[PDB]
Amino acid sequence: GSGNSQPIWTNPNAAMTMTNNLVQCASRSGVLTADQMDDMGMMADSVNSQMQKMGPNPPQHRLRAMNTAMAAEVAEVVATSPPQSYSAVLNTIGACLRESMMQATGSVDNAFTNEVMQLVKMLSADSANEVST
Repeated sequence: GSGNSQPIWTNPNAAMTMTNNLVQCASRSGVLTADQMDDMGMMADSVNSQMQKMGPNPPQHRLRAMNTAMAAEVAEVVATSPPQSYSAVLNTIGACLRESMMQATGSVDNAFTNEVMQLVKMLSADSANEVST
């Protein structure tokens, strides 16, 4: 019996690993602000809270929502960026997220990093085009 969509959300310790690695990576980027690096902290806090609400043996119907949940909360950090710094901030997220994925246990699959990246950008790019900064 095989055929279950188990990417990386298959172990609390594992999933929380990549989440922390993301924060630690971006905190040492030199790109983010003092606010943004702390904003990611409360973001990660939110992740492990809802990750425990995922359930034993994470069902894929939760996983298909969780990637969007993360993305939406990561988008907050990026939405705090001006158009000048946006690209550098996004670059950090897009890179560290991939790194953190494999540094957890489940390697870095393109699909998950794709969903996250796509959604983060889409949920972050709102009217950040014309501005005094």
